[PDB]
Amino acid sequence: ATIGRISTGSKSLDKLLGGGIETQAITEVFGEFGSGKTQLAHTLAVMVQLPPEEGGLNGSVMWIDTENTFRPERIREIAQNRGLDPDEVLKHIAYARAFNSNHQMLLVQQAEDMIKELLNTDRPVKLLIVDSLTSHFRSEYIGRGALAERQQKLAKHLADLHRLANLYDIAVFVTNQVSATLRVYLRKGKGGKRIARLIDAPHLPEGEAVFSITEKGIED
Ligand SMILES: COC(=O)c1cccc2[nH]ccc12
Repeated sequence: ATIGRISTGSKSLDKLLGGGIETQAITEVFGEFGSGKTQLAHTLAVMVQLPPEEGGLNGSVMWIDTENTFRPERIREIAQNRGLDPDEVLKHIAYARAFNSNHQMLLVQQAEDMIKELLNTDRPVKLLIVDSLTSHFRSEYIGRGALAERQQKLAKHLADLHRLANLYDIAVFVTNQVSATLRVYLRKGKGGKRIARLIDAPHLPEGEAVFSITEKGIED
């Protein structure tokens, strides 16, 4: 299938990304606390439900939350401020809490079932979020005796995510803190604006996009 793109809500950021985040890809967004990465996640979970003409893929969402950062009320706000029905938008985000790194890996594996179920329906899964990719791995695998296993488990986890993205035409979006992924680094700009910098993309120029966080989520 042709690569689809989901608008981030920001024209500036979309331009930097070549149109939006891609299906058949893992977009990995880095940032310190308050960077906007989770706000971007919340915005994408609404945007993807729109028709292509409005920046979406008429899709549903699966959301794996490792540190209790998903806010249903924020989804409702973004949905309503963008003219959608907040209750409908929430119903199409399948939520899972991951309690530890093993569980997180299992949740990605088990996600394939729902993906298959929805595949040839009116609302196929088009966005799979892991927020965040590494919090559990960082907590559980301490020091150098644990590095080898941490990297191997993380590598397998990313491989599983890649397979789902490619096989089922899904945009995978993961957050992190400092191929195989498209890496975007968020930082604070001036006057409460945020800045995204794209780094090491094989076929997109490096660059920056300035964006705002509003009642609509992310926008210029
Ligand atoms: C209701 O949401 C789920 O069941 C779910 C969401 C994200 C990943 C998942 N993996 C298995 C179930 C599941």
